[PDB]
Amino acid sequence: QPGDDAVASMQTYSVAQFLQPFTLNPAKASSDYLGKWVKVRGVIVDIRRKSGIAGSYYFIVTMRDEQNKTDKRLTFNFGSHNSADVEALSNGSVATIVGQVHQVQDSTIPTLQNPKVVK
Repeated sequence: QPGDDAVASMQTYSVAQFLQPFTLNPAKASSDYLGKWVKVRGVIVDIRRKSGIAGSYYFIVTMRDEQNKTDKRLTFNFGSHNSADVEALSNGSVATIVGQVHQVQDSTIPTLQNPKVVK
């Protein structure tokens, strides 16, 4: 996972910007981004705790473009160990979250993994 100074050093994408390549070809985009970390800024529109498999639970955080420059939403999957970050977000509030691209299947939009709320 990237630490604070590595995070401050990354470019901030809008949701529209990060999703643009996936809109063109998600197979290609998923392959180009595989394993990479992105820092995406947007408005949180849903936060939800979910029942996991094998005793676990996790959270899905959904984000829309800050200026509605796309209607597509980006989701992030936070494990139970990062409930502090999830509990500090707010629906309707702008946030910036760093997350990792894992393989995108059965979908055209990635669900960012191992996320970290920046601000």
